[PDB]
Amino acid sequence: DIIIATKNGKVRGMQLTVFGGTVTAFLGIPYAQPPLGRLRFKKPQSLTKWSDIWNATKYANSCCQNIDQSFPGFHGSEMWNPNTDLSEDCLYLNVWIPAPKPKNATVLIWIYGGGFQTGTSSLHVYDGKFLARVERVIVVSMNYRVGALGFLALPGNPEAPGNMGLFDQQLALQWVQKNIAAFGGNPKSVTLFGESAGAASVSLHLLSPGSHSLFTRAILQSGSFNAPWAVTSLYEARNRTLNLAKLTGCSRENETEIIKCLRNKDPQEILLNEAFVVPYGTPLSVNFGPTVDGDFLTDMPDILLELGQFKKTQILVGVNKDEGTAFLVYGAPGFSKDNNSIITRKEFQEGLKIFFPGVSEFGKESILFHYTDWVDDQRPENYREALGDVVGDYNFICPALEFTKKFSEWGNNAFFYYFEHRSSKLPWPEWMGVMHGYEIEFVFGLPLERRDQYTKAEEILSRSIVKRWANFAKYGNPQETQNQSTSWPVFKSTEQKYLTLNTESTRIMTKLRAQQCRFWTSFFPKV
Ligand SMILES: COC[C@@H]1CCCN(CCNC(=O)c2cc3nn(CC4CCCCC4)cc3cc2Oc2ccc(F)cc2F)C1
Ligand SMILES: *[C@@H]1O[C@H](CO[C@@H]2O[C@@H](C)[C@@H](O)[C@@H](O)[C@@H]2O)[C@@H](O[C@@H]2O[C@H](CO)[C@@H](O)[C@H](O)[C@H]2NC(C)=O)[C@H](O)[C@H]1NC(C)=O
Ligand SMILES: *[C@@H]1O[C@H](CO[C@@H]2O[C@@H](C)[C@@H](O)[C@@H](O)[C@@H]2O)[C@@H](O[C@@H]2O[C@H](CO)[C@@H](O)[C@H](O)[C@H]2NC(C)=O)[C@H](O)[C@H]1NC(C)=O
Ligand SMILES: *[C@@H]1O[C@H](CO[C@@H]2O[C@@H](C)[C@@H](O)[C@@H](O)[C@@H]2O)[C@@H](O)[C@H](O)[C@H]1NC(C)=O
Ligand SMILES: *[C@@H]1O[C@H](CO)[C@@H](O)[C@H](O)[C@H]1NC(C)=O
Ligand SMILES: *[C@@H]1O[C@H](CO)[C@@H](O)[C@H](O)[C@H]1NC(C)=O
Ligand SMILES: *[C@@H]1O[C@H](CO)[C@@H](O)[C@H](O)[C@H]1NC(C)=O
Ligand SMILES: [Cl-]
Ligand SMILES: [Cl-]
Ligand SMILES: [Cl-]
Repeated sequence: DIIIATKNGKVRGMQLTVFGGTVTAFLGIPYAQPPLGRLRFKKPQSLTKWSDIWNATKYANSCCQNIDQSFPGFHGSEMWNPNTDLSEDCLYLNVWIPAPKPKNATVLIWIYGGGFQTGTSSLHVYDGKFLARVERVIVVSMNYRVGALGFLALPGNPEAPGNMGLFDQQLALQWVQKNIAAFGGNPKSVTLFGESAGAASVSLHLLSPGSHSLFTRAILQSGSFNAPWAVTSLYEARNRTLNLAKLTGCSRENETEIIKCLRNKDPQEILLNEAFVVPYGTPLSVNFGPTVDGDFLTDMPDILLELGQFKKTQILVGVNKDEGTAFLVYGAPGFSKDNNSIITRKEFQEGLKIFFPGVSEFGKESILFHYTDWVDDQRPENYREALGDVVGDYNFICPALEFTKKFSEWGNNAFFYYFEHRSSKLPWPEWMGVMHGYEIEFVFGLPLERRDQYTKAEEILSRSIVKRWANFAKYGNPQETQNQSTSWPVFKSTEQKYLTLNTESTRIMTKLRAQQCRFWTSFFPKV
């Protein structure tokens, strides 16, 4: 029987067998007053202590969210949907600790992604028990509010100030600061990592003064706040908050009375109207996301990045070979997961309108011009592969590259990876390649489970990635020192070296997507 005394009460865990050893899991520890009633849309409030023994023995509720229902019965999409009840009462976190209890273990904190509209810490690809068993780090993950319940903004107004979900994450980092030592963790050796919206979150914690003292190092997988989907303007945030109020019959004159009105609606009416607060948005539109609130975020984050106003520490940043392909079947004409999605020039051009809705005619012609000068105009998948690269380069790879370049110019060590292994178990079609999100399971060491039908080469790749990530957390340096591995060089803005992750041979390359990112980073923002 394992019971830890925390600052707010006792908590009881459970033991798990992992690889012939033991991990102690504390699932579903609350870290905040449940944000219900007059607390909906406000910053997370601190936790009133309890005297009982909280049984932290099952994952808690996931936060309210709309569910991906685009492929019913399909594991490739449904494995990302929540696996616990949805509830506004969802401010809980999980803790995996090695057994026997470590003495002063490095802590890894996971922040899931999901477009800031979905996600939950209880997905099985986020299960922290392998990392605690194999690397003897402590793994923590938390649920944070998403969608309008997490990011509805009336900037200035504390009834709905924006960024509530980011403050949920922040209050969880504070909880680790105040409690993780009781579990054998080192509060001074805390690494944040996350993917997609989670990675963009991590990068915003690097800018936020209130998080400066809450973590040591940061890892950003396929995401950074300067991606074009990661930050909402104050103009959009207001236009979207008012649109939501109109659609719910809540639009008033006194802003505080709109919030009071929105507080009496049931989550489902809020959820069902979220989709339409944007007149013309991309697929999976980030309706409600981070804003410049003057609290978590003091200025436009591009300005903070450009002028060195962020935490000085090491970062590990990376992307996947085919970031864009997964999004093409959520609205691009001519695409399907169930055929090879060979599209025409006209279909390509229609796709640009789908994924660049507000953009001028000239703007979309400039995208076409730069991605359609063919090595071979007779190849039939030309337009299918160009559209994926367009979405991937614009939304993930080039912003991540630009974030790393700008961040390292202020002197800190940065390491950049390029993940290019397609999972042998991947259920999506082969034309999607090395998909967004399908490195996570390698990071969490799922292929270390020989029962799970991964190949041997994938077990070795996962083991190497898990060592590099852990060595980055512990020591600030993502090396595998014992197995004659390729040394991972620091990323510098002059040379721009990066490391490729694959099953065969790990390589040092330079200047990923150089031609494409000069287009997206220097030209396209003008249009
Ligand atoms: C991506 O779709 C299939 C994947 C397989 C692997 C990871 N995904 C699971 C993890 N969620 C994501 O990665 C996620 C990434 C996103 N980026 N944005 C901005 C912008 C949108 C236009 C193009 C470029 C980026 C919006 C996103 C929504 C996402 O979450 C989903 C939410 C509701 C849903 F109905 C389906 C979702 F995905 C499921
Ligand atoms: C700010 O929002 C208005 C509100 O229009 C919304 O449109 C519906 C789809 C739904 O979300 C409702 O709650 C809102 O009324 C936008 O006005 C629309 O603009 C488009 C083109 O920009 C036009 O075709 C529509 O006819 C407009 N609809 C109405 C009802 O006025 C407005 O454009 C938004 N502002 C910006 C800069 O995008
Ligand atoms: C690939 O499939 C898309 C999607 O079509 C659906 O999925 C298929 C697997 C099959 O079950 C179809 O009957 C379904 O309609 C095809 O695109 C559609 O093409 C039709 C007719 O040509 C057109 O009217 C629709 O609007 C298209 N739908 C979309 C979403 O684009 C596509 O043609 C198929 N391509 C190849 C090369 O096989
Ligand atoms: C635990 O260790 C502390 C120092 O941790 C180390 O220094 C920090 C700044 C990080 O770089 C981190 O990665 C290092 O591991 C001690 O100050 C502390 O007292 C120790 N506590 C114990 C052993 O109970
Ligand atoms: C926690 O679990 C133990 C049994 O393992 C039980 O005695 C106790 O009542 C539980 N606490 C609850 C249900 O709150
Ligand atoms: C709006 O209503 C709130 C809540 O009663 C009140 O405190 C505030 O002063 C009002 N402001 C205006 C401008 O009507
Ligand atoms: C190093 O190599 C051995 C086999 O030589 C392998 O079993 C082990 O897991 C490897 N370790 C890492 C950290 O990659
Ligand atoms: Cl609900
Ligand atoms: Cl052509
Ligand atoms: Cl260059």
